[PDB]
Amino acid sequence: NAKVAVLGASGGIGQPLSLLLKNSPLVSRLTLYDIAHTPGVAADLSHIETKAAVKGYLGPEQLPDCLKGCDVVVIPAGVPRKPGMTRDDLFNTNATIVATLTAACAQHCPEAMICVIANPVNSTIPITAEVFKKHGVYNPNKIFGVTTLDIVRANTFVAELKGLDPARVNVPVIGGHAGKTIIPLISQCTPKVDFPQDQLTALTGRIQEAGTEVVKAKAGAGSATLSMAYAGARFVFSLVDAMNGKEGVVECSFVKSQETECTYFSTPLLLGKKGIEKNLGIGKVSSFEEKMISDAIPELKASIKKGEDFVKTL
Amino acid sequence: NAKVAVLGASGGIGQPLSLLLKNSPLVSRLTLYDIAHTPGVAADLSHIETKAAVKGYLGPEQLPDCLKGCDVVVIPAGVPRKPGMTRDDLFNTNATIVATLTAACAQHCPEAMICVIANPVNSTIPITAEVFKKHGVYNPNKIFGVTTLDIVRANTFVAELKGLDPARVNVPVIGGHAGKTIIPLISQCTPKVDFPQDQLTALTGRIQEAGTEVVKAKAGAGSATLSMAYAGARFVFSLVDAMNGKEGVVECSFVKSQETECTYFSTPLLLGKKGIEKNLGIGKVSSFEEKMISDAIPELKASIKKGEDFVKTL
Amino acid sequence: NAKVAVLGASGGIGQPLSLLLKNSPLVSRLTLYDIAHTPGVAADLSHIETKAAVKGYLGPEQLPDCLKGCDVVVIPAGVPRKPGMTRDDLFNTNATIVATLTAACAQHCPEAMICVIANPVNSTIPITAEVFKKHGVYNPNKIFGVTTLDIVRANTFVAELKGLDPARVNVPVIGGHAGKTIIPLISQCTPKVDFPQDQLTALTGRIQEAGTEVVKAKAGAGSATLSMAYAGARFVFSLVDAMNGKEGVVECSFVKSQETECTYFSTPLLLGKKGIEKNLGIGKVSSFEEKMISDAIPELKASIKKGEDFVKTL
Amino acid sequence: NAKVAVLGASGGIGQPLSLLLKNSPLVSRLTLYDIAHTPGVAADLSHIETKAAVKGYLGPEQLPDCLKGCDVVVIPAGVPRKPGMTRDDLFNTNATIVATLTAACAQHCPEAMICVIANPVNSTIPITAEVFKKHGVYNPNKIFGVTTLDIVRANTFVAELKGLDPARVNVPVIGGHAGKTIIPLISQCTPKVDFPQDQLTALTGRIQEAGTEVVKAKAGAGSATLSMAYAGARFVFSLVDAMNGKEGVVECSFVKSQETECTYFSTPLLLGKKGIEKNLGIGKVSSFEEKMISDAIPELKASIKKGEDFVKTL
Ligand SMILES: NC(=O)c1ccc[n+]([C@@H]2O[C@H](COP(=O)([O-])OP(=O)(O)OC[C@H]3O[C@@H](n4cnc5c(N)ncnc54)[C@H](O)[C@@H]3O)[C@@H](O)[C@H]2O)c1
Ligand SMILES: NC(=O)c1ccc[n+]([C@@H]2O[C@H](COP(=O)([O-])OP(=O)(O)OC[C@H]3O[C@@H](n4cnc5c(N)ncnc54)[C@H](O)[C@@H]3O)[C@@H](O)[C@H]2O)c1
Ligand SMILES: NC(=O)c1ccc[n+]([C@@H]2O[C@H](COP(=O)([O-])OP(=O)(O)OC[C@H]3O[C@@H](n4cnc5c(N)ncnc54)[C@H](O)[C@@H]3O)[C@@H](O)[C@H]2O)c1
Ligand SMILES: NC(=O)c1ccc[n+]([C@@H]2O[C@H](COP(=O)([O-])OP(=O)(O)OC[C@H]3O[C@@H](n4cnc5c(N)ncnc54)[C@H](O)[C@@H]3O)[C@@H](O)[C@H]2O)c1
Repeated sequence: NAKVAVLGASGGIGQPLSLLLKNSPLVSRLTLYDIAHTPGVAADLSHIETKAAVKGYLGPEQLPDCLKGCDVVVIPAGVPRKPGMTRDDLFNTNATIVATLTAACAQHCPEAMICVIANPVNSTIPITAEVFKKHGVYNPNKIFGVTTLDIVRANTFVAELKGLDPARVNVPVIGGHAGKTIIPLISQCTPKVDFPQDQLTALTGRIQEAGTEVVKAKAGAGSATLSMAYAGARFVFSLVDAMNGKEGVVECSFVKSQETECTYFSTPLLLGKKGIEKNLGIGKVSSFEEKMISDAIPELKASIKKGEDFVKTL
Repeated sequence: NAKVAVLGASGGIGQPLSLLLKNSPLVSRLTLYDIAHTPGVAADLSHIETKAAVKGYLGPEQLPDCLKGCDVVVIPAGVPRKPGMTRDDLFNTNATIVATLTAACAQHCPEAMICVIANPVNSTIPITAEVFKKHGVYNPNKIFGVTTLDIVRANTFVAELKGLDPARVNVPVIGGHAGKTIIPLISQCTPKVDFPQDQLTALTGRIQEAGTEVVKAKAGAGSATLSMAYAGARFVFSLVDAMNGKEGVVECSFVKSQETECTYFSTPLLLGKKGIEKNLGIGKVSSFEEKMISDAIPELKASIKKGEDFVKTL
Repeated sequence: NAKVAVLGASGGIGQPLSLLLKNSPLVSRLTLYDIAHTPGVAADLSHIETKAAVKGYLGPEQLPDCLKGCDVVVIPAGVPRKPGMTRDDLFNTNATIVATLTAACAQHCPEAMICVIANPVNSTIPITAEVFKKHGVYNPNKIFGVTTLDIVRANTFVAELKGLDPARVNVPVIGGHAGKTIIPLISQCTPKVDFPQDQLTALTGRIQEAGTEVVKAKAGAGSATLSMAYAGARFVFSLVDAMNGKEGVVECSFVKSQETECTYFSTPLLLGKKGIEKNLGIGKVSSFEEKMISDAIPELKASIKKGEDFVKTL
Repeated sequence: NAKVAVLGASGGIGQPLSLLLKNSPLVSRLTLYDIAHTPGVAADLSHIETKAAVKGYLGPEQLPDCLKGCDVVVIPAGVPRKPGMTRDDLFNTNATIVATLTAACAQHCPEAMICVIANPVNSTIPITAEVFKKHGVYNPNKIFGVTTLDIVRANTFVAELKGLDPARVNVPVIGGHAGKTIIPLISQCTPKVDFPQDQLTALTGRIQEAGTEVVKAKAGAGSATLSMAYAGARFVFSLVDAMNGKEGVVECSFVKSQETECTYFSTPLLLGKKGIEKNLGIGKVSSFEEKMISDAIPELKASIKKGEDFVKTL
């Protein structure tokens, strides 16, 4: 029954993400939007033997037709990192992209769940919320910064070191999605795992800089796309199941938060029919994890304020 | 715990195909090969929280290490069509690519299931077979021209016309993978469907030209990639299920055949632990379908000889 | 003075060709046409400190505006070779592109000089001529297959071997533009040069296979672009100079001919105000060269017929 | 004659720049360097009928061989802007690229003229100087930030508005190559021109944002390439002419300067056999122009410090 729009469907993330959505029985209609190539991408995907009806839309003229009646909107639309850059370096391009696309969402599908993949997530969620406020349809239970890839990485790396099946592993990751703002709560990992402090520090750093590690590995050919398609699909599926009344669906996501000093913050969230059913908070943490939370807050606030400031200028 | 190799893993089909394989609990090891970008694609995929060990390989020296111990090899390696071109127009580039890569398979994983995606399939499978013969390891029950996208398309188009769930539709498609050699056996469709003639003729033509319609829709930006990834993955999973002893696994594929005077031909195949368990043949068809088979034969034989001749000039 | 349209201006040849045209004092108006990116290319070029006014057009709806009042139309529009392919392998894509674009020329600027770059030149010129005939505006003095790169290459290769300045060297090249149809008349080279037959044979083959050499050096990243822009520019400048009344302007070009049994053939042409002033013919040649001409005719006639037959099916 | 190296020769600027350099009688040896595609680009260019010997080099191992014996080195190597970005947003990628490539220059052709195209020029020239200083081979007369495109643009826009031939317009542009630091001295334009203030501010705005204008018009497909190749070629030709003793050659360029409080600044430079013969200074300007200079200092200083501070962390 779910109608899902992918804004930026023709890109590195957008195409495999759209493939995973098309493959799912949770999706009945898939609308694809981009400024280039969408008709070809949609034609391609429309041949797949699943029930989701696929349609491609090209350029701002066809954006309203893409968004009409949407339950979920996922937004990988943006520009990726080159080696050396921070996610923040992308602000001046993606801020405008996110502001433009979310403005269309506020106008044409204000009740949809808005899932922002476009970086820097720490600032693009603040932008999304302010754009919705300006249009008078701000619902903080329906706006999500997709940080799922951090959790997915943490699970993989913990499983590698301990020789576990990654599907059996769950590591809560909190804070935001940039360098030190990525805080993996290894103390809260299921199953219980014990690492020496030096291993834990390297593991923590490995998780924090994993995006940069992939950017380096690609050597100028973009950033994480396939693993991000996986994580984005995972988050959308969790959300859609929750919207269909499945109980106990928990995902971490960068959202409007009162858990800390920061106006936006990522914690585990009980999802449901209203979107965010309950923010489960940070919970019990180690001293090591407590310090990381403290050290990250200054950056998060700066990133939050930057996105808010940007929206003032429009 | 299938070990799967993808040759051409950095390309348009290769990347989404590798994602789908990595996502599957049927795969324990995923080895990726290409002439460029493999390390970045593998790094990307290795972060996904599934059990499959991913490694990327790059350049001639590393190709043997990518292939050793594989149960299945998929080869999308090759150049794609531009609008106007036939798949046959790709021959003079892709013949050498398929010959080289299948020679490496014959040397380093002769017992694997060889799944050729590279076009024109009607000639590249004969190439593959002749290359394996030269190395004295030709097993016709383990070499497959992947025609699965034709069936996937037929299922979707039949489902759309009748208002059915395409998950429940299964259309046998026989012959080859080029224009008029693609013969959808609508008379053998399950569930049985009765179409008025004008719909049946349009349906048949749509299935035959589907690849060209995607090429035209992409306007120079390649051919079907996401739906081909889906179809390739489906075929590998069918192969793996059969290898694990699942009974009644049937797929159409362009293989060594005695069904017609064409030495290679696509029919439904019962798959087993050693590849093709039993060629189920053409079966009973309509007069319309019989005519299409007769009309397909001259082209198929020409594409076959073309592939064979190429190997004899080396 | 001259108004020049470039059809396929966003491509590998198109962009640098357009750069060289924009840089020229012979050009006062430069219209650029493609199916993508033309606006950005024109904006780029419009900033250059020369008099030529640049305008970019996008899509068939805008093709008449681009063509109106043109003195010369250059057509690099098409698709390039990958390693292994012949120029003839491009036929099925480029035949339709050339037929479509030259039909628009016939309608909107029938008086213009039509310079065809798109391959295979041995077929695309016949196609161009037949399209103009169907519109009833055929002028054999104004339709040119651009072979100029063959002359340029011959000049360079002869100059390297004799330690000469390639600017001082002129080698007539006749026949067509593919494989052994490329016939460099080394016996007519100015300055006079002597090679023993073994060197001459090697030099001749190098000139013939030079296009394939570049395709293979680019390893899938296209064919000759920059040197073709140079050759394309040179031919257009010769044509405009001749149109401005300059005397003794001679260029080889594949055109409607009666110098052989081939209805199209490349020989040195004296250019004038109305296009071809006089075909200077083959002239006196060696037995080596005479033999090459005789052996080339069957391929040329087959390529010519193929182009003619294509237009008959429109 | 001049031995010129192009570092980043396979890119959007690099290829047509190399074409222009190959076409010139001033160049005797053209060495092309990149991390990809150079052998194909060199093959392509080597067929052009001019005397310049063209060689391609690939990967940091061959970089010393590309630089040895060079008189001039031009460096477009780097990443370009996407719409919305400033040139400074490129710093965290391009800084390391320039530092690496200029370190190789300092090691292998310390006596050569170094022309940096890579952005942001306001920081990358300071990086080049400090890198040369670290190797003890700093010569401020030989290091040039290519701002030439600003002058070319100014000339075109002035000529447009005043119905002049842009080839005989000369507008000095001073300061730097980023937004408000681009300061066109319309008061010093030859021939003399006068605009109403509202027009002059519009003209000045146009020149300053001209780079963004092209970036936006290309809509994600890169930045100015063809006009930059023209501008880079012009500057190299001016520089090579002056090295051959041609007199009266003047170009604006971002260089080590003491005309203002900024350590680096762009002013008209008389070029000579040793590089900079004389810095011709800012000269007499209007109060409008003086205000802009004053407004630009803080930004210029910041960009300079950024570049300097980067090299101090190596
Ligand atoms: N949330 C995460 O953990 C996470 C992970 C990976 C990547 N990302 C971010 O996702 C974004 C997309 O990355 P990618 O690899 O797909 O880049 P990409 O360039 O491959 O694809 C981006 C797509 O966005 C489209 N687009 C750009 N502007 C648009 C517009 N104004 N309207 C419609 N479409 C537009 C482009 O045309 C392109 O098709 C980047 O900002 C990247 O940093 C986030
Ligand atoms: N079986 C089918 O029905 C079917 C379906 C779709 C596409 N195809 C064919 O699949 C092929 C690839 O299509 P695509 O869309 O992925 O094209 P693509 O250009 O996106 O990718 C092709 C990949 O092949 C790789 N490659 C080329 N030569 C190689 C070599 N020698 N060794 C290793 N890798 C090499 C390239 O690096 C590239 O990554 C084409 O020939 C296309 O026609 C077949
Ligand atoms: N005459 C010669 O000796 C000679 C020399 C070199 C190349 N060529 C031929 O020139 C052609 C172009 O080569 P390239 O390297 O520029 O290829 P390219 O792909 O880089 O560029 C071709 C351009 O043509 C455009 N195009 C395609 N279809 C079009 C259409 N229908 N309408 C308008 N534009 C269209 C494309 O969009 C692209 O911008 C090739 O066929 C090549 O074989 C001929
Ligand atoms: N000086 C100016 O006024 C001016 C004007 C235009 C563009 N630029 C800058 O020029 C740079 C290149 O622009 P472009 O449009 O050609 O971009 P492009 O991406 O088309 O070209 C990039 C080229 O640099 C190469 N490269 C990247 N890293 C390299 C390395 N480490 N070593 C060798 N080569 C490397 C790439 O392989 C590619 O060939 C950009 O930074 C752009 O902002 C400056």
